[PDB]
Amino acid sequence: LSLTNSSLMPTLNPMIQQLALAIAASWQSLPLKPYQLPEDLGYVEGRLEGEKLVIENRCYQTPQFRKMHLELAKVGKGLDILHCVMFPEPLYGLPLFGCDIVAGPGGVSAAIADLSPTQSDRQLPAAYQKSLAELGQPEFEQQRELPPWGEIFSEYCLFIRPSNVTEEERFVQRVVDFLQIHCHQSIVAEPLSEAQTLEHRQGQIHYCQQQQKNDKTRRVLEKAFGEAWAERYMSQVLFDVIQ
Ligand SMILES: C=CC1=C(C)C(=O)N/C1=C\C1=NC(=C\c2[nH]c(/C=C3\NC(=O)C(C)=C3C=C)c(C)c2CCC(=O)O)/C(CCC(=O)O)=C1C
Repeated sequence: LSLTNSSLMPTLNPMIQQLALAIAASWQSLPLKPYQLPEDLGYVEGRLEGEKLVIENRCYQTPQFRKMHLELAKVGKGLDILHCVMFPEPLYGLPLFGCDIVAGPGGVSAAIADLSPTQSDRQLPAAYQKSLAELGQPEFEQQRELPPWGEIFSEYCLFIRPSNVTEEERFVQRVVDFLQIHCHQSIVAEPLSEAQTLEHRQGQIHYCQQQQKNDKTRRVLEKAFGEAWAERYMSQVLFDVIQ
């Protein structure tokens, strides 16, 4: 998590760098253990007929978080991506933290962040609702509408094109705030029942199945590695469906 040894970090959009730093700082002092991705993946690069895709991966776990995945990527020289998901252990019923940032030479094109529900009523837990509301309604000039598969995201989901540095900073701070709420709730939550655990597991399964419908991610992977590789990557590395 010291991103000191990342080859991509120095080269990424500044908002991405600040978000990577913030995620790493959130995780750094937790009771981390490694999480081995398929084929013990770390760095990977590929090219077919166009630009090369370069990816760096970090992945951990804790008793409360099944899988804590930070991925940085770059397509060619211009397109930078940050992907992060904290997948909860269903036993504790925590929501899913996620963020996705896409940037090119013109700046950040997409900034998405959420604490996504796993309950069958599609609501966040009561404590999360309360803490999130207390942050106030952020102002962003260039909101983007989620695609249909994005029904999985909460009412607090951010999906914007930042308009200026002030908005970039506001977005990062809201992610810092989401992480602070999430980490705190993770120590105050225990534990639910076998029926509740099963409910939460289903919510996480559904989240991953829906995330796999993102053709924007899929096309980037396919253009560098092909259809079969992209399908394996999306279903096994990014959005693994638990059992
Ligand atoms: C918590 C949410 C969340 C998580 C965790 C997550 O992984 N994605 C999430 C959301 C989300 N992503 C989106 C977009 C894009 N994502 C990529 C690429 C990659 N994203 C990666 O994570 C990897 C690994 C990529 C490639 C290697 C590109 C290129 C775009 C288009 C950017 C643009 O339009 O300006 C959209 C909008 C979808 C739409 O408009 O139809 C949503 C909603």
